[PDB]
Amino acid sequence: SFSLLSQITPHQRCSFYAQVIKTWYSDKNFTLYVTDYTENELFFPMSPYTSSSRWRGPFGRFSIRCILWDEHDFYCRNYIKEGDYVVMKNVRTKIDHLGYLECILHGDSAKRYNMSIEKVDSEEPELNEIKSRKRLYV
DNA sequence: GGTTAGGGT
Repeated sequence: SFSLLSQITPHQRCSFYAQVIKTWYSDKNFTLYVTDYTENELFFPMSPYTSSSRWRGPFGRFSIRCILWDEHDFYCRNYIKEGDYVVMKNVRTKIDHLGYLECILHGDSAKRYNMSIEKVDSEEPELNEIKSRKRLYV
């Protein structure tokens, strides 16, 4: 079953719809920052004051970083783009060294977990709440 | 696995 991002808690498998705000690829992994415009007390508070940054929002604790390893990296890195919507299913969350929630997709997860990330066509009606909530923060 | 909310690869 799906959860709003405000409803996810560390160390539990979860599923959610989100919009991709930022991507970053590296030699090690592929990184997404995603939001559904709901607030979570463990997300990192993104600052509007950063001297140099291409982040335009949302600010505060409204987005979660996802680290994609191995097949998840190879699959998404030249596919998922900023502005896309995604559906992430049965993904795990952890707490990093500084105490912030993060979502991780580890390589070769058991088929039984049915863990996945897929792009959602932007015209899909399940994305309506995201688009509506976005209006509160622009 | 990686380090810390940038960079813009």
